[PDB]
Parts: sequence; C-alpha cells; structure tokens
Amino acid sequence: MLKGKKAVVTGSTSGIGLAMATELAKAGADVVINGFGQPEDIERERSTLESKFGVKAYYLNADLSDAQATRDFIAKAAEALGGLDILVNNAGIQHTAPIEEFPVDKWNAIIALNLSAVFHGTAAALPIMQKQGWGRIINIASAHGLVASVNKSAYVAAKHGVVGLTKVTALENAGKGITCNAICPGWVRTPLVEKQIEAISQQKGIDIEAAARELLAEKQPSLQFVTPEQLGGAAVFLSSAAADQMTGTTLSLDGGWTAR
Amino acid sequence: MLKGKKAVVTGSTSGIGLAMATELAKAGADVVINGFGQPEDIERERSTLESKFGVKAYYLNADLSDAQATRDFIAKAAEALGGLDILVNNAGIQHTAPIEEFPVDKWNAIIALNLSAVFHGTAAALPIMQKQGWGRIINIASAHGLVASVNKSAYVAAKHGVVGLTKVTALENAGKGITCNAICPGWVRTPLVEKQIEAISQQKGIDIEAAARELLAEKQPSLQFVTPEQLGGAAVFLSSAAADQMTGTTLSLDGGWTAR
Amino acid sequence: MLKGKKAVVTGSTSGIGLAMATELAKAGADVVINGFGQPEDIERERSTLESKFGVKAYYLNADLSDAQATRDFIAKAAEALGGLDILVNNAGIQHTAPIEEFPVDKWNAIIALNLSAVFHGTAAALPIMQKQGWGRIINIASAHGLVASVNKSAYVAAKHGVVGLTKVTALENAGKGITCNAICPGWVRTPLVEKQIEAISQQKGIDIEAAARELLAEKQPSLQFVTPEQLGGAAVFLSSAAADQMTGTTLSLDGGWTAR
Amino acid sequence: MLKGKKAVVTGSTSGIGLAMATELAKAGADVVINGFGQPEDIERERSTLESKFGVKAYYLNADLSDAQATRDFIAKAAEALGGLDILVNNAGIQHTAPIEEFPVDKWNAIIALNLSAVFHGTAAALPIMQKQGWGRIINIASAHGLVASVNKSAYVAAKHGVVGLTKVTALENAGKGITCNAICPGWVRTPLVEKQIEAISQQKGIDIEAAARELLAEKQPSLQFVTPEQLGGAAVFLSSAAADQMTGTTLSLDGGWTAR
Ligand SMILES: NC(=O)c1ccc[n+]([C@@H]2O[C@H](COP(=O)([O-])OP(=O)(O)OC[C@H]3O[C@@H](n4cnc5c(N)ncnc54)[C@H](O)[C@@H]3O)[C@@H](O)[C@H]2O)c1
Ligand SMILES: NC(=O)c1ccc[n+]([C@@H]2O[C@H](COP(=O)([O-])OP(=O)(O)OC[C@H]3O[C@@H](n4cnc5c(N)ncnc54)[C@H](O)[C@@H]3O)[C@@H](O)[C@H]2O)c1
Ligand SMILES: NC(=O)c1ccc[n+]([C@@H]2O[C@H](COP(=O)([O-])OP(=O)(O)OC[C@H]3O[C@@H](n4cnc5c(N)ncnc54)[C@H](O)[C@@H]3O)[C@@H](O)[C@H]2O)c1
Ligand SMILES: NC(=O)c1ccc[n+]([C@@H]2O[C@H](COP(=O)([O-])OP(=O)(O)OC[C@H]3O[C@@H](n4cnc5c(N)ncnc54)[C@H](O)[C@@H]3O)[C@@H](O)[C@H]2O)c1
Ligand SMILES: CC(C(=O)O)C(=O)O
Ligand SMILES: CC(C(=O)O)C(=O)O
Ligand SMILES: CC(C(=O)O)C(=O)O
Ligand SMILES: CC(C(=O)O)C(=O)O
Ligand SMILES: [Cl-]
Ligand SMILES: [Cl-]
Ligand SMILES: [Cl-]
Ligand SMILES: [Cl-]
Ligand code: NA
Ligand code: NA
Ligand code: NA
Ligand code: NA
Ligand code: NA
Ligand code: NA
Ligand code: NA
Ligand code: NA
Ligand code: NA
Ligand code: NA
Repeated sequence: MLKGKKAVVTGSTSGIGLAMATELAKAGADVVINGFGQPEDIERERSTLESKFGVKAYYLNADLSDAQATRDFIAKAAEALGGLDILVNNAGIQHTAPIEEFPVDKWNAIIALNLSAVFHGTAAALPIMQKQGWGRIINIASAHGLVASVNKSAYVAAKHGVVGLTKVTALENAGKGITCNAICPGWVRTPLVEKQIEAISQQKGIDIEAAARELLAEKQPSLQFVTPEQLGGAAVFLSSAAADQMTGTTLSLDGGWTAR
Repeated sequence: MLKGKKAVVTGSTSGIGLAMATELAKAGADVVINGFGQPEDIERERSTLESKFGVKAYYLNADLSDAQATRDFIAKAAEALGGLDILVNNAGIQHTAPIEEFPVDKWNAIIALNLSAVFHGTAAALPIMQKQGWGRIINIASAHGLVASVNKSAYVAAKHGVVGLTKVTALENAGKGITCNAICPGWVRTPLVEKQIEAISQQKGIDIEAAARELLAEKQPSLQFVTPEQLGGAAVFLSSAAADQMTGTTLSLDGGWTAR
Repeated sequence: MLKGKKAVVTGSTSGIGLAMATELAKAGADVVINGFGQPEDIERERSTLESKFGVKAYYLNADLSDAQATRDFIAKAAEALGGLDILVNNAGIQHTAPIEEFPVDKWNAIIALNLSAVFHGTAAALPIMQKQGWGRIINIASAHGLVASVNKSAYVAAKHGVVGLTKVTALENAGKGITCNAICPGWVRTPLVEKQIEAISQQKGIDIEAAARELLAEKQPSLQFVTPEQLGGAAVFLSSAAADQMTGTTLSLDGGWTAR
Repeated sequence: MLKGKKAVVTGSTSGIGLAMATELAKAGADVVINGFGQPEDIERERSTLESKFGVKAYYLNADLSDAQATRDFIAKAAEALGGLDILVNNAGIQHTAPIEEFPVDKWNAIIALNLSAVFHGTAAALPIMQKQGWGRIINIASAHGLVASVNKSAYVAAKHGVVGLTKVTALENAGKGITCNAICPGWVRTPLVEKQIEAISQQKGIDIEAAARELLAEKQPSLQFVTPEQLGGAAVFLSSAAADQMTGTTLSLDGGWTAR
C-alpha cells in the first residue's frame, strides 16, 4: 500500500502512464495526471480515479517539451498534492526514419520530451524529496535505453540518455531516502506501437494482427506484449520498502528482448 | 499472494535464503528448505515456517556441489511438495585471494556450487514447469555478476556465468509461462560478508563496525546494507503476475553499486 | 596506413581531437580540423600537419552546437577534402553541479554539442559514405556513456545517448562497408580535466598533482591517465581493415574504470 | 611490431587461434602453439611459422581441460620461450541442446576448457608478467559472453564467466604494466561454426551456403562473417602501446550482434 503518498505521472492520459496513475491510485496514492487528449476523456479519467479508488486526483496540462513549463508543472503538482513523494517521468513520443532522413525537428522534439523533460522534472522534484528524506523517481526508459534498432536514432539516443540520467540521479541522492530507477519495457500495445504495427501491415501487405505477431517475433522472445497493468505493478514495487536499496538501475520487462 | 504455490530455496538455512523461504511462506507457498547448519536450528526453522505461516515446509539436506545430488534434491523436493512452481537457486560461497594465490580447490568449489548447481537444479526443475505451463526460476547472482572486484576471480566468474545462464534459461522457455531472472545484490550483512568485515577490521586495525562502514563506502553509494527481507520481497515480486513478461534479466538491489 | 583517406575531426584544436588529427595525418590521411582557440595556434596546427606529414589539412570554424552549422560544416569539409571517409565526432564540453543546481543553459549546451552534433554530423556524412561503400564514423563517448558519476547529469546523459546513437548508426549501415563505433575514454589530462583537478585541489586544500592523483584513484584502477596519443592509435585501429566487422560497439580505454 | 615478444596461444592448431599465432609471428613474436589435430599438419604449422616469419615456434600438446596440465603447459611454454609476454587464452568448444537435455559431461567439459582453463593459465602466467612489469592476457570470449542464445547454456555461462574473470585479472594487475581484455567475436567460419551450419542445413532442408546465410541473418546484422585474420589484428592491437590503458574490457568484433 502507498496510502497517503503523493504521486505525479507525466503523460498519464493514455497508454502506460494511464495504467501507472491507476495502479498508484489503487494502492492509495493521490495522483496528478498530465498529457494531451480529449477533455471529456481526461476529466472522466480524473474523476473516476477519485470515485473508484477514493483518492484525490488533479489534471495539470503542460507541454513538457518546454523546460520552464515542466519545472512550473512540478511546482503546481506539488501545490495540488501538498507534497510530492513519487514522480513517474513517463511522457514520450516515437518517430521512425533512417538517420540521414530523420527530421531535425523530430530529433529535437524526441530529445526535448523523452530526455530533457526527465531532467527538468527531476530537478524540480528533488528539493521536495530531499527536504522530506523520502522519494521515488521512476523514469520510463525502454529496451531502447539498453540496445538499439534501426530507424530509431533519436529515440534510442534519448532513452540511453534517460538510463544515464537515472544513474546520476540515484548516485547524487544515495542514502537520502530517495531512489531513482528506470523501467525499460519491451513492446506494449499502446498508440505509440499501434502506429508501427499499421506501418508494418502496409509495408508487408498483411492484416493488423499478423503485423503485430511479426513485430513481436522480431524482438520479443515471449511472443507476447508487455501490459500497462504489469508496468504499473512494477512501479508499485519500486515504490515499496523492499526497493529501498534498489537505486540507479534498470528494471526490464521485455519478454526476453535484452537477454539475446 | 502465492497461495498454494510450491517453492524450493537452496541454501535457505542462513542469510538471504532463509529470508527467501520466510517471505515465500508468508505469501502462502509451501517451501522446501536446504543447507548446512545445526540440526536443532534447522528443525526449528522448518517447524516455525509451518506454525507461523500455516504452510507445509520440508528440509532436504543435499550438498549441491555434487551434480547428481542436486538433480536428486530437485526430484525429492518436487515429490515432497506435490509439484514445483518456484525455484530459488541461492546457495553459494565466497573465498578471497589474488588469482595466482587462489586455491584450485576453492575455484572448483565456487564454480561447482555457485554456477554448476544452478545449471543442474534448473535442468531438473524445468520439465516439471514445462508440463504445467507455469514457473519461476529465481537465481541469486550478485553485483559481481555484472562487475568485478579484486581477489574474487572464482566468484565473479561464477556469478557472471549465472547471469548468462539465467538469459539462456529465459530464452529457451520464452512464452511457456516460465520466467528466469537473476537477483543481483550488493552487500547484505550475512556470515558470508561478516567474514570479510572481520578480515578488513584486522587488516586496518579498526573495530568491526568501522570496518563494515569502510566495506560499504568502497562499493555501495547508499552506505546502507541491502537486507534479506528486501531480497525476499524482490523474489515475491518476481513470482507475481506483474512479472509475467520480466524474463532473462537482472534485478539489482545494490544501493547504487552498479550505477557507477 | 590510411594513405589517401579523407578525415574530419571535430574539436581538433585541443586535447584528444588534436591527437586524433595528428595520428590520422601521420597514417597518411588528409584532415579537416575544427574548434575554437587562438588563430595563430590553429594555423600553426594546420600548416604543421601538412609540413610534418605530407598531407593536406584544412581548418573549418563551425560552432557545432548549431545544427545547421554542423550540417554545413560537413558539406564544406567534404568539398575541401574531395570526399569523406572517416568522421571523428569528438568535440565536447563538461560542467559539474548536482541536478537541482545544474544550469538549464549548460544542460542545453552539453546536449547540443555532446549529443545532437554527433547526430547532425553523422546525418550529413552518411550519404557520402553510402554512395562510396566505405566509411568510418568514430564517436568519442566516455566511460560516462556506460556508467555515471555524481554532478554530471547532462554529460552522462549525453554520452549514454552517443553510445545509443552509435549502435543505431551501425545497425542502419550494417554490411554497407561503413562502421560506427564509440571510443569511451577514462580520464585523459586535457583542459576539460585540468579544470576538475583544480576544483578538487581547492576543495581539498592540496597541490595540483596530489589532486590529479586523487582524481585517478577515485575512478581509474591503473592510477595512470589515458593519453591522447593512445586514443589516436585506437582510432587508427578502428579505421583499419581488421576492424571491418567491428561495428556498433564501444572501445573502452579507461584504465579499468568500467571493469569495477 | 612486437619484435622479440614471447607469445602463447592455446588452441592454435585450427581456426581463430591459428590466425592468432600467425599474426603474432608476422609481428615478430616468438610463439608457442597448442591443440589437437593431425601431427603432420601441426609440425608443418610450427615449422612454417619459423620459415615464413623468421621467429621461433614450439608446439606443446596439453589437454587444457586438466588444471594441472594447463599450469604445467604454461611453465613449459615459458621455459621454451625464455619468458612469457602475451598469453592468448583461446582454446574452446561448443555443444548445443536445451538445458534439460544438455549432457552433464558436456557442461563439465565446456566449463573446464572454456572457463577454468582461462583461470589456470592466467594464474600460472601472472607471476612471470608481474616480475617483468609487462604483460598481455587476451582472453577469447564471444558475443555469448555478453548476451545469450537458446541451446547454449554451458557455453554462454562459460563465456560470461570469462568476461568476469578478465575484469578481475585486470583489476588485480592494474598499473603493473599488465592488461587483460576479452575479444568477443560474433560468427567466424571455423569448424566450431561449420558444425552448426550443417545442423541447420539438415533441419531446414537447404544447402550449406543458404544455411550459412540464415545463420548470419539471425544474429549478425552485417551479414558477413568475422575473419580469423581480423581477430589476429585485434590481438596485435591489444598487444600495442596504444592499448596500455585498455584493461578489463571487451572488444567486440561481431558485425553489430550486440548493438541490437
Ligand atoms: N509502448 C511501448 O512499447 C513502449 C516501450 C518502451 C518504452 N515506452 C515508453 O513508455 C512511455 C509511454 O508511452 P506509451 O506507449 O504509453 O505511449 P502513448 O502514446 O500511448 O502515451 C504518451 C503519453 O504522453 C503524452 N504526451 C505526449 N507528448 C507530450 C508532451 N509534449 N507533454 C506532455 N505529455 C505528452 C500523451 O498525451 C500520452 O499521455 C514513453 O516514454 C515511451 O517512450 C513505450
Ligand atoms: N551477502 C551478500 O552480500 C551477497 C551479495 C550478493 C550475492 N550473494 C549471494 O547470496 C547467496 C546467499 O548468500 P548469503 O550471503 O546468504 O550467505 P550465507 O553464508 O549466510 O548462506 C549460504 C547458504 O548456502 C548454504 N550452502 C553452502 N554450501 C552449500 C552446499 N554445498 N550445498 C547446499 N547448501 C550450501 C549454507 O548452508 C547457507 O544456507 C549466495 O549465492 C551469495 O553468493 C550474497
Ligand atoms: N579528457 C577526458 O578525460 C575525457 C574523457 C572521456 C571523454 N572525453 C571526451 O573527449 C572529447 C574531447 O575532449 P577533450 O578532453 O579533448 O577536451 P578539450 O577541451 O581539450 O577539447 C575540446 C575540443 O572541442 C572544441 N569545441 C568546444 N566547443 C565546441 C563547439 N561548440 N563547436 C566546435 N568545437 C567545439 C574545443 O575548441 C576543443 O577543440 C569530448 O567529447 C569529451 O567529452 C574526454
Ligand atoms: N567461431 C566462432 O564463431 C566463435 C565465435 C566466438 C568465440 N569463439 C571462440 O573462439 C575460440 C576458438 O574457436 P574456433 O572457432 O577457432 O574453434 P576451432 O574448433 O576451429 O579451434 C579450437 C581450437 O582449440 C583446440 N582445443 C579443443 N579442445 C582442447 C583442449 N581440451 N585442450 C587444448 N586445445 C583444445 C582445438 O584443437 C583447436 O586448436 C573458442 O574459445 C571459441 O569459443 C568462436
Ligand atoms: C519498443 C518501442 C519502444 O521502445 O518504445 C519502440 O521501439 O517503439
Ligand atoms: C558483495 C558480496 C557478494 O557479491 O556476494 C561479496 O563481494 O562478497
Ligand atoms: C572522465 C571525464 C569524462 O568523462 O570526460 C569526466 O568525467 O569529466
Ligand atoms: C557465435 C558462436 C560462438 O559464440 O562461438 C556460437 O554461438 O557458436
Ligand atoms: Cl534492428
Ligand atoms: Cl576492486
Ligand atoms: Cl560518483
Ligand atoms: Cl536465440
Ligand atoms: Na506523503
Ligand atoms: Na524539455
Ligand atoms: Na501449485
Ligand atoms: Na554442482
Ligand atoms: Na561499474
Ligand atoms: Na578516399
Ligand atoms: Na547540435
Ligand atoms: Na620479451
Ligand atoms: Na581446466
Ligand atoms: Na542484445
């Protein structure tokens, strides 16, 4: 249980982050959610976190590609919650092209969100965690923070950067009651992956499900997707006392991707 | 909860393995324990697992440096339990000396227990897990399965070997309902470490506690020991559904050792 | 020998890059040099590459923190040389502070030079290498592309990013006659390190040389600096036929830093 | 040049080790060769090292699965050469089967040769290198010292062990003029691989060359074999002064295998 904890999840209006926020609320944490989407859907998400799980939930819209807006988001989140105990740096985007064709603005947008926002969000959260002597920073990296694939230069660079940044954060705060770790998923069937499944299905002249199977066979030896729910369980474990001496490391849920 | 699971923990009469067995029993698993020590202490351990936690517990004495005895141990364990769902390959030993002074019999004894027993125990358990379509093999490696220190050639080689073997096990059994992962602890204050603390305290002319502090400062940025209880929580997480797609990987609880 | 090769070295007016350019010229390559410094020193560097080693050398001033200026640099370099066979992405900077005190403009400046310039320079070079069916991209990462230290968040993140980017580059160009690898130095006594040695000497109240010794003892088990000359030899090896199937990897010259 | 160096190559009657011995002799080192094969072929190998390259060469038959015979081999090699400057621990074997079917005697034979012989050979060589203040120990690991594949439990465990052991060796001897590094090849078309190519060709009902292509496509993004000659060049580089601060690390020549 994380009863009375105060949690922030970036990019929690979809996908993995939505499951992060749900599992943390189900464990008893109050939660700040964040991200884009349809306003009616976001408010139903917010209000149902409260009505299902009996916690407080707040939605703060911030485009975390802007540094100042990320730092201001953290301050607003902490004010809403009355503190900040668990920060999940989750928001991220993907774009695929070979390096020489890779758009300079997509490189800049993936580095800004997928790497720099993790730095700015961490910097703004740390003093709150340091003054209270307890904290969790849970960065959502990827198998692509440890290995590469073709056509994903910006994303692999950003995610490797998040793994490095996670290690620094942990070393700087070692013994202070604060841990920092990176969850590194393999394929999870969210919209970020569905786009790639569709691009495959068109490239190969096959249906969507045969395309999902080929996606998995290429990288993920279990031939099964990792689920958002499993990922939210991993974050609940990282938040637990058993994980008090787990810091500066990666937690790979990837169906065997990085074992080969 | 792991209610009704059937677990085996090698080297569970002391240290980390004793905490493994306790936490698994507290989660509801029946447990086979194993290892050396004083018979009165071992039977009190067995019987109190049952009387505290309401599970069945069995002690099977096997010296796991013998291959056949390890394979026969697994069969006897499975017969006792009526199955075998979770295998914790934990038993291990340490010896410190520079390579050119390192005793050939201590190299052979550390490779036999710390590496080969993990192979023989896995081989004997696998067909039971494959026929039922579910399993957990949890190997206790070390930070020394990922990095090295001086004077620990056999142990670092064995533990690196266990990390490799964990990856193979996971790949061969990917998608079958069986996962295999390696818990990689930093310093944990058990008798295996207390001996090194004492050797330090004599080398340096200092008390035991100043020696423990120097041990930690050299390797473990948190300056705190990892606890057996924390480690048993990590094994309970690896045994959970959230970890169904966590396979072939290492889970480092090391206070930041391997982040630097 | 690399007789008739055409090489580009970013940040080759000092330090490691100057030795890169020297060793490549001594192997027979024509060389483009780049970086800041005193104009008289830069022209003496250029002209002495030619007069000592009998190659052609060109100095192209570009601030590689600007993306367009990096891409325009590569085109100008290729025009100067009449081709582009070996690209050494070396220019980089350092800044030390804890995360919550780390200046947002220094994060942006280290990501721009130490990571994004490697991407833009690679993107501009690749089509030249792809059309000729031969190439070397040699990225200068760091031990800090594989592990972390305190107070170096931007730099560790950038260098991890360069290791990821090196892997992508290599995978996208596998079998085309082009390799991409990352040289990962430990401490090398250049101005980037001398500043840290001086900061230590002031923190500790000791002379500069005792400070250099403490720098080395903390991280580098050999207790000796890696030299720029050794690093230029590593790049000459990466450029050789023996390294035709060495791609997507790191080459650590770090006195044992990353072995522990 | 390695003029006047004294080198030992285990398992140098075939494959990679034969190329190791050739390249070292071509650089000017005297060489001890070792391994099984037809006596006429071994003596022609020995004598042609001398007659082509003008060095001294000696053949010492030792089965390095025996610890004492490995230690006695090193002493005999050093007596032959009048010293011992470069030790290449290369001899190794492979066997493929799933873990539960993997023969206990093949596990023991792969651990004995592929791991323990590297320990015994290193232990016997070290005091000779320590007394002279210079040495190279070059261990031939594999991509399978860093990642796994199915059906190769003993070999992946042994090779991971060699990577760990390489790190210890380097740390214990850091700053003494002795380095220890692991060359980690991807696929190299020697008899050890030809057997696997043939097993594939039968499994799939295809010719030998289509089977070699499928072997490469599964693991090695360049779609080209690494050559023994390239590997001997890597060992000649590790033996050079440029590599004086390269210690405790892996040098991957694997066509991109471990980048993904
Ligand atoms: N899906 C996978 O297979 C997979 C695998 C490994 C890692 N990841 C990572 O998991 C994380 C979540 O991805 P997902 O798959 O759930 O994707 P998703 O697209 O379903 O969700 C992305 C979330 O981030 C938000 N977001 C996007 N741009 C933003 C911005 N500028 N500011 C604030 N919020 C922004 C979106 O609104 C959404 O809430 C990402 O960091 C991604 O890199 C995903
Ligand atoms: N303590 C640490 O800091 C630390 C750190 C990393 C990894 N480890 C690993 O954790 C595991 C447990 O170690 P620990 O610290 O709890 O040590 P411990 O000495 O307290 O316990 C070792 C257990 O193994 C048993 N054992 C020893 N030889 C055996 C044999 N031949 N057959 C069967 N059982 C045998 C012992 O009786 C005991 O039950 C080992 O694999 C060790 O390598 C420990
Ligand atoms: N010195 C070390 O211990 C060490 C260790 C590991 C990695 N590195 C890396 O080695 C590389 C070279 O560093 P060094 O130690 O030789 O440092 P240095 O300071 O001596 O040289 C830096 C070079 O980069 C140039 N440069 C700086 N900003 C630039 C810009 N915006 N555009 C173009 N050129 C620019 C400088 O003018 C100079 O030529 C860097 O990537 C650094 O991160 C150094
Ligand atoms: N070929 C590859 O693709 C590949 C890839 C990665 C690593 N490796 C490693 O490279 C090394 C050399 O393998 P190779 O492919 O050249 O194989 P190879 O079979 O062609 O040569 C093996 C050499 O070891 C000798 N040898 C075998 N058993 C021995 C024993 N008990 N004592 C002494 N010598 C013995 C053989 O006689 C022969 O000289 C091995 O360590 C292997 O694991 C090979
Ligand atoms: C696996 C998935 C990710 O890393 O986010 C991707 O490659 O897009
Ligand atoms: C940390 C502890 C271990 O790895 O078991 C040791 O080095 O003895
Ligand atoms: C070692 C040196 C570097 O990585 O550039 C530094 O930490 O500054
Ligand atoms: C690649 C080759 C090796 O590692 O020796 C093999 O897997 O057999
Ligand atoms: Cl790929
Ligand atoms: Cl050490
Ligand atoms: Cl540090
Ligand atoms: Cl495989
Ligand atoms: Na709280
Ligand atoms: Na940002
Ligand atoms: Na059961
Ligand atoms: Na055994
Ligand atoms: Na390390
Ligand atoms: Na040319
Ligand atoms: Na740039
Ligand atoms: Na000599
Ligand atoms: Na042996
Ligand atoms: Na991999």
